[PDB]
Amino acid sequence: TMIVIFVHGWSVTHTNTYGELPQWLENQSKQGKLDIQVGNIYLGRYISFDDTVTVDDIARAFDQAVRDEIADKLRDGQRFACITHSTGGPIVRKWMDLYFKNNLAKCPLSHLIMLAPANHGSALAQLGKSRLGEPGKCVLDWLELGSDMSWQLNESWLDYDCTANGVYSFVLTGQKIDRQFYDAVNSYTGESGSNGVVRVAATNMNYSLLKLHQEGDNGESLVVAKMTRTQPMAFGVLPGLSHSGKNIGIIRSITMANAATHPTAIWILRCLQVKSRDSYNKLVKELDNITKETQKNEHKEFVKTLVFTREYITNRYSMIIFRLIDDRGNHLIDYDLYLTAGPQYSEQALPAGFFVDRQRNLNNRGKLTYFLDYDIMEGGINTPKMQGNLGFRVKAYPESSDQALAYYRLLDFHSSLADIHKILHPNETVMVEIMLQRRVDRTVFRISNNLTPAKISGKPTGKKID
Amino acid sequence: TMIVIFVHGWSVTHTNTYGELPQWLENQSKQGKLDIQVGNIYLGRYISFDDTVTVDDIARAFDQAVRDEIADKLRDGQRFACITHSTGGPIVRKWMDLYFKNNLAKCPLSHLIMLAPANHGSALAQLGKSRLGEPGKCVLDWLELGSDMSWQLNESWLDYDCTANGVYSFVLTGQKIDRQFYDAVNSYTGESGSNGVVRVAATNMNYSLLKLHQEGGESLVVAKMTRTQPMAFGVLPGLSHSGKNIGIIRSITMANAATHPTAIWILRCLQVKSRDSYNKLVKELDNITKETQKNEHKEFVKTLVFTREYITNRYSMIIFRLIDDRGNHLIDYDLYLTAGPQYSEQALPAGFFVDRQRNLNNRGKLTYFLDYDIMEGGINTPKMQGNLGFRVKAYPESSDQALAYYRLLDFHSSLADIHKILHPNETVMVEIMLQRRVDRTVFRISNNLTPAKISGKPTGKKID
Amino acid sequence: TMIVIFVHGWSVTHTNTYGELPQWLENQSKQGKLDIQVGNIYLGRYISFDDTVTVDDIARAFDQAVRDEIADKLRDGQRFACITHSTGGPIVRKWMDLYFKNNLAKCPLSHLIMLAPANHGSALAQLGKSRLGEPGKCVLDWLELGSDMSWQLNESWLDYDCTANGVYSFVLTGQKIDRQFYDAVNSYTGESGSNGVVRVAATNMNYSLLKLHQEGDNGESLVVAKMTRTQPMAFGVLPGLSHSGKNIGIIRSITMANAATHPTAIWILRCLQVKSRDSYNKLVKELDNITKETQKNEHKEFVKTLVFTREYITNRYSMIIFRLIDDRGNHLIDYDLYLTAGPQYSEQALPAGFFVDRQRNLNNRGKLTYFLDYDIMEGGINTPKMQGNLGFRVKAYPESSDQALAYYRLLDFHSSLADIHKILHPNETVMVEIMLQRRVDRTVFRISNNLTPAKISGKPTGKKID
Amino acid sequence: TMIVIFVHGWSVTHTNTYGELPQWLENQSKQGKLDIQVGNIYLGRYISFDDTVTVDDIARAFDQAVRDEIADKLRDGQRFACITHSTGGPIVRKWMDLYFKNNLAKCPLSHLIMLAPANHGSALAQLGKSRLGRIEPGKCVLDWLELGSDMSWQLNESWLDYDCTANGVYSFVLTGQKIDRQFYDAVNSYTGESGSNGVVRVAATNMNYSLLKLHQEGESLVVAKMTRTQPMAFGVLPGLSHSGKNIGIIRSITMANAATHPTAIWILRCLQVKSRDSYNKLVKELDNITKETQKNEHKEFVKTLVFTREYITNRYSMIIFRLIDDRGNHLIDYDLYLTAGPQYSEQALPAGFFVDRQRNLNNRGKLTYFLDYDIMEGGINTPKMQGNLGFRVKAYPESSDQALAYYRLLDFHSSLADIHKILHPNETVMVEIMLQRRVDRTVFRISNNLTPAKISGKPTGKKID
Ligand SMILES: NC(=S)c1ccc[n+]([C@@H]2O[C@H](COP(=O)([O-])OP(=O)(O)OC[C@H]3O[C@@H](n4cnc5c(N)ncnc54)[C@H](O)[C@@H]3O)[C@@H](O)[C@H]2O)c1
Ligand SMILES: NC(=S)c1ccc[n+]([C@@H]2O[C@H](COP(=O)([O-])OP(=O)(O)OC[C@H]3O[C@@H](n4cnc5c(N)ncnc54)[C@H](O)[C@@H]3O)[C@@H](O)[C@H]2O)c1
Ligand SMILES: NC(=S)c1ccc[n+]([C@@H]2O[C@H](COP(=O)([O-])OP(=O)(O)OC[C@H]3O[C@@H](n4cnc5c(N)ncnc54)[C@H](O)[C@@H]3O)[C@@H](O)[C@H]2O)c1
Ligand SMILES: NC(=S)c1ccc[n+]([C@@H]2O[C@H](COP(=O)([O-])OP(=O)(O)OC[C@H]3O[C@@H](n4cnc5c(N)ncnc54)[C@H](O)[C@@H]3O)[C@@H](O)[C@H]2O)c1
Repeated sequence: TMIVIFVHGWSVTHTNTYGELPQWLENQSKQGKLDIQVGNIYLGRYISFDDTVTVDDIARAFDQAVRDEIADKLRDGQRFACITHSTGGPIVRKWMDLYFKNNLAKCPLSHLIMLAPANHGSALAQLGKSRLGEPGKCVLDWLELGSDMSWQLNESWLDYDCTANGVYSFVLTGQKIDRQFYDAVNSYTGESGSNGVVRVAATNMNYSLLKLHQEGDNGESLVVAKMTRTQPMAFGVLPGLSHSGKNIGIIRSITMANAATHPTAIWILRCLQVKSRDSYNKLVKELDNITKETQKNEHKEFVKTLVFTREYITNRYSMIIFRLIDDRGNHLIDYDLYLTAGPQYSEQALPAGFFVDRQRNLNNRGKLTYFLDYDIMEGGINTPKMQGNLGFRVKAYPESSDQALAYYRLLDFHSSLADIHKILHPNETVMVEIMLQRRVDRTVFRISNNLTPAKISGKPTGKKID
Repeated sequence: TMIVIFVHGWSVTHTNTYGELPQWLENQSKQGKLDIQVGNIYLGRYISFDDTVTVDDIARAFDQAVRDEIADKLRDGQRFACITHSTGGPIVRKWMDLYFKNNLAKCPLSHLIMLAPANHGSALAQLGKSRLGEPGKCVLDWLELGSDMSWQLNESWLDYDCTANGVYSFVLTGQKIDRQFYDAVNSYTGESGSNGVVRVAATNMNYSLLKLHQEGGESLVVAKMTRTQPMAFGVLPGLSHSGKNIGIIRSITMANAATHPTAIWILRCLQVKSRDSYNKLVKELDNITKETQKNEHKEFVKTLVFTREYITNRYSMIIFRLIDDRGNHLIDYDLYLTAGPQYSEQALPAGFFVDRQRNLNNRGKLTYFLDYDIMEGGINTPKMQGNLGFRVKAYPESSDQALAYYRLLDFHSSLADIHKILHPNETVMVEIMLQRRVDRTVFRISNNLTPAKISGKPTGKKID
Repeated sequence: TMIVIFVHGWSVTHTNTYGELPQWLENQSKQGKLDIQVGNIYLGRYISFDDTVTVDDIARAFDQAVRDEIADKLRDGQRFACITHSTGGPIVRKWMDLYFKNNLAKCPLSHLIMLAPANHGSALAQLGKSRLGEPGKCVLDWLELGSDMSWQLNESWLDYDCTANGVYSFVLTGQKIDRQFYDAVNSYTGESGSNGVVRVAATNMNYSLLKLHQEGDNGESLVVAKMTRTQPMAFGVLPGLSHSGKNIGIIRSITMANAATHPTAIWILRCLQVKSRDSYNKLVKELDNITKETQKNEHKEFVKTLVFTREYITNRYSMIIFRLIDDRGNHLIDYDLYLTAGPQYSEQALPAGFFVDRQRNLNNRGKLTYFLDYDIMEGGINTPKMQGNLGFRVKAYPESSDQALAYYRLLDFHSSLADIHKILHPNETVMVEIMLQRRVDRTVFRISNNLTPAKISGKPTGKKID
Repeated sequence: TMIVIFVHGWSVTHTNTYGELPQWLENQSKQGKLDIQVGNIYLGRYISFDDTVTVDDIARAFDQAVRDEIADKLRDGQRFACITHSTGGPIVRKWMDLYFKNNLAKCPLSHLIMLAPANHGSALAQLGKSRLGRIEPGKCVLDWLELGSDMSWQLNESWLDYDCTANGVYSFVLTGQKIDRQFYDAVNSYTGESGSNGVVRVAATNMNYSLLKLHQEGESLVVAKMTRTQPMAFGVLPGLSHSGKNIGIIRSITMANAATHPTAIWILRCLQVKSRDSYNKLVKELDNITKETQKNEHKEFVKTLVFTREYITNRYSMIIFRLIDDRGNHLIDYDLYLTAGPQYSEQALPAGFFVDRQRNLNNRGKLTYFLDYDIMEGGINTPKMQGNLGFRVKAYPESSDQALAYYRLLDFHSSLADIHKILHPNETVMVEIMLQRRVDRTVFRISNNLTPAKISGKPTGKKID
């Protein structure tokens, strides 16, 4: 039999954040659609408004909360399904990483259903505690785009295979703005490609990590590339749902009256009924078809008022998180990073409208997140004259011996959107780690058996050390 | 045969920084006291005035400078002695660590003679580029007391056995201030227990790392102390860091070298060829240290206007590193020394303190500089019972304050027995790991499906 | 007779910055078009790349340079015209302020011809020294949008009447981007409404200062408004001209061969020929006609390449510099500032596309600069449904007694874009000083003749002090 | 008739901070010692633990508090005496400055009795909010109390022009210099600083101070101008710390001990002052008590079961330096030297002259030195040292070759042997040094050679006017 545990998001102070979905699941079980005994549905509550509490702290506390309440039930063979919202996803994923990484088959969790999870962060976190209010400062450090902590967790997750270990994981999210909750001085709260809080691409656990490492001898720079990708995970963009709120909040808006027709309740029930690789994979495809339908139907939105009418265009988007490092363990903080396109990989040739947002992490200036319009990029680049080309160029500083005796050579990376080995996918994040060679001029240290003392020159030799 | 390589200190722009010692060593070899062929004495020069250059960079560049110039001689069997001054010591130790840590026996270096090395940092580094000029910011990051980089290098060196691998390493330093070069606005330039730039205790490669890990509703402490292998250590008389007057290497001339302590003892160090020869020199230099520090204990300087008395005892340096068991460096804490039968923070001997500095890049790094002779004399008395200890209060300190918090740590020790943590002329590294306590309220689950406000009230019980 | 002194801009290291215009003016005098003796055209050179040198320093040093070189000529009755570029404008205006503020009739300057002057700052200055390279840090503090120093100078200049004192002042600028010099990672270098460095609106010496002062006891918050405007100054937006460069730089591109047909050279000669109020006002109107013609003709720009075609739309823009203070001498650093529109003055009703940029000064967080599309604002607000309404709402924090015992009441200002008393004009900056009342609850200090000692409560009374 | 208003210090949360002194005064009045009607003794309470509230806010609120409670009594001729503790002194002085500066005769206050007031700041304020509550306080008040604060400078510069006595306002400062050694914070040694009561330095309580202006002209020359406050009664009472029921200057007063308590005794005297002649006699009496107290407390021996401590307390001076130039800048990059001896060397100060230095965190041109006056005087006023004492200021950049805008060194030569000295035991001296900002002529040149050329930054060696 199944236990269900609800886990909420950040800045929550009341378990009504779960709407009435717990009570509904209870009733569905009584109707034979789920095998949940009365008393096996649990509401989680964790503290998100304490500046001292870290995500590590919360994930450790969940392990304790589980043992304190259902240790007997787990010993008797029961496994639980977690239904998470917002930060709840990352926290449960961290708990899995802390206690079961190399051993998912013994994890007492059977289903992970993440609702609008901030798996690759929220652009709002950087706005900080004062403006955002409420949220705890340490959890905002995790949620900040480009966070070193989310990078570490998500790099660890590249190696996971939940499905093969009998753990069925799902991401469901929406991309509707509840336009009554638009903060006019913080336009992230209405950002296209988001639900007001998390970007669709930042919810998706289908992502890649691309490592580009600079090589070279005496002469010119070369680039070795390696891409690794997470295992497939169910991913669905459901229609008409925002992050929060009783109107169209992805979970907040569920009631006993509307649940039967509520996309979230409908698909959560399906997810929980998965018991096999075959059933999982059918739901993967079903949710992908729903995604395609949702995003076509919501592409254009017309909002009518007594005074004005607005048109809103919602395409599909990609998020790049760049990590700039060198081969001596430094994060690079002084650099220019270019996208390039066209037959000559020009920084001036990107399709007009490619850009939505950029943000640089406040704790690590080597972490830079770009948010791009995938459909505008693909349409403009995959033409005869543009040849499908897409690339990066990174210029780190100092750039030559004449400026400093330690310096970096420019890196160029040439790719394509015209084949299946591409680095951008709609509704996905890609993590890009660029490692430059730290070049040190031989003048940094010379020895000479001329014993006549002399002034020490800083003039470069023009030849780097090994 | 022997090759010699000179390696200078920070902010140097001219190889006259070496005085005339290279030419003197060349003459000593012709007289038969050394086996150095003409042309096998090398002057090292590196860039310490470039803000982009790191100690990692310089040590890597040393490897290339060596290969570029004497690769042939090293294949032909020759090994080299490095004579370093100031940061040159750490730099050569970093090179050894990058290229030979697990294989010192293959290291082409046979002798490491460090003159006034900033092995555990310089208090002046924090004063920073502008005030100190000139020096390069990244090297100052390394030299800053409590630096994460020097800690990492010196923690690595706990495992070295240079002598066992045929590498004979020596530290020589002085503790005389050149009083013509006192910066009245920056009194570190005349600090007792230093030569104006480096503290005697900060040069010594004889040091311990003491780990104190909190365990446990009752707080306990597990202590573990590890110590470097013995290295030759000599405090030479009448020598300051730099300058032609009494600079430890700068003042050496062809005329005075035969009477100059640095030249005399460097020649002895170079002649060491065996464990037995090495150990003889360890003892001799220790005797010279004891003699120097007694003779220089009281210094009288009289001018036409006034007469100053300067007292110089012997000193100990503590570098504290405060962390927790979840990978955090701790930044909000109070650290107490304690003494007396009750381990009171109010009972330290009067005059025990010289200095404290907190690292600007890592606030979990705190360096105390103490007068060992005042401490020992006040603590090892009948009424004080020899007690010395630490108390650390990290914040937040309780559930009601925050749902993640720390319990006080108390460590109780003694200066009365051989297992003591403080030694004269030594730095001690103290890593204290507290347990991060998280109250169970941080996460609860309930099968009461009736929604309700979430309370932050502590349970008073911590999670595993 | 006339002396001419050229004065360059920031980051300049070579007097070829002036093009060949000095040599050309020399020949126009020899042909009887100007009254400039041989040897009475001077090239100014000042140091813009020293981090210790201030705008105050440079204006003081200009005075010394003039006395060192032409004191005798000035004693004999000669006066000089300054032709300035970029920062040179602000610098000569500071010199006028330091030495002749209350006394412009004694000023030895007869004409001030400012070419693309950064009179209200440059958005690029905040990007700082490293990224911009070169430029001196203290001059960048002046040029920064919202700078306290430029505010002080320009508030002083509200009281000037150059024309009445026989000083003929002119601003000429362009709004063409030299698209060869677009920095892809810093899009200010191609900002619509700018020449790549200075926004048209930031060059204009026709501007207003609007003071909004909050009044009211307990009960109702009310606002007293006072607007002051500079005297009219000649202002022209010339066609086809960018900030810099030999291609189309407003002064750099002038050669002996093209000068006769070069807009800058042609209109400089007209300005130098002004000798009276009547000729000045004639030129004011002629240049306004040129501005209207330029901005219609350049409204749409099509750039064709072998690979793609770009369309660029340039309207007319307004810049607002907000200064937030209170009645006790504090700059406010914690506030939300809203534009409002529609019949209900809603922050949600602004015309779509109204916004170009916002910047907050790094030295004074009470200084906030918005850059707006005037033509989109006007077209959307001046409709039957929108009634012409435009307003401000300022929410400063803390906002109530319950949050802090010293707090601020919200301020609302209601205006119109349909009257001649409007606060926005195309191609103009408006300075908006908002002064809020600092409310202090009576609990901050009480006295009682009950001598029984008791704990001190911080509970607000709900009544403020006088 | 007299009204008495009690005003407390910072971080206070309970009106027992006043000890039993208000009740004792009431009892004293019921016996004829004072003419205070029953009901005319008021306890003041203000908020010091709110980060948004400033000293300006508190002084404004004091005015409202007074009008709200005793407006009728003041309209009918009554005037009040303020008995203040710690920050209460500066607060009441700010209220006087806001509402009565050039009109003290109309001020309803008749007596200002300041107990251990932080008139020139507290060294502890820089330690900030988190650290101080562990030894709570509102950040904006700490900005006022910080040594070298721009706000205290402004109030105390304004007070140079006051003459309370001439306007019928009788002002007094009483303080102590005893450490309550049970409340020593081992990691923050300011809490036991010699020359202080654990919170405020005696020299920082004193309203007898000077402002010395040194303006550079020009070789460099220096014009000096010293202005001094009017005499104010100043007494250092024996055996009294800042706070605590043990020996706290006001906290330790009880009905039982008040008759023998130095604070109650001398407060009563101060309140009874009704004339210039009575005031001046009290000034001299209090100065005698100061000399006695500081002689009797010069040496303190503290004995325990484990050890014995000797503590030496001399008399101290505090210098607050303010470095500016003639163009409105505060200087942030400089070296400041004291100098002594026949050649005004920075190496010739008497050994032990120094206690403390602190630089303001909001204005790096504000530097506070705390010096041992008795050590300074004894070492400088000798035949070989000639009584010399001076300042040298080296601001940066210091030459054309370093920067085209730069400063020339300033040297000021003075003496501790004459009556016009700048240092006084138990006093603060504010020193404003204004340097000439020198700008090399290369910063702007004009030339009628129309051949374009590179712009040289080489300095000319001649400055602009
Ligand atoms: N603020 C939102 S929702 C937003 C939207 C899109 C991109 N970004 C990026 O996210 C990062 C941080 O955004 P940001 O801090 O808003 O940056 P931004 O550069 O827009 O603003 C800088 C500062 O000015 C403040 N400010 C701006 N406008 C107002 C206003 N009307 N009233 C009051 N204060 C104002 C703002 O709160 C912040 O402290 C930057 O990289 C932005 O480019 C932010
Ligand atoms: N400066 C030296 S040599 C010194 C000596 C002993 C201990 N320490 C410790 O080292 C750390 C840094 O020293 P610090 O920055 O000098 O600290 P300190 O607190 O003494 O000085 C604070 C600031 O004021 C400046 N300042 C102080 N006196 C003067 C003066 N006479 N002229 C100009 N500026 C002045 C000083 O340069 C610094 O920027 C602190 O932890 C000190 O306690 C420093
Ligand atoms: N930078 C230009 S030209 C620009 C354009 C429009 C508005 N603004 C506003 O001006 C202010 C300062 O702009 P900003 O500092 O660029 O803020 P922004 O929020 O765009 O960038 C934050 C930081 O990220 C850095 N960064 C962003 N993208 C890249 C990249 N591709 N390569 C390297 N570093 C990158 C950038 O240099 C800065 O240090 C903010 O208020 C912006 O919203 C700037
Ligand atoms: N702290 C006191 S009471 C004190 C005494 C005399 C002079 N001063 C001057 O006042 C200014 C500020 O003093 P400061 O912040 O103490 O400067 P200091 O330079 O002594 O300390 C630097 C930093 O290290 C911290 N620190 C030092 N010792 C310990 C310890 N045992 N446990 C935990 N943390 C420690 C201290 O809190 C501070 O954040 C400086 O100019 C000092 O020289 C302070």
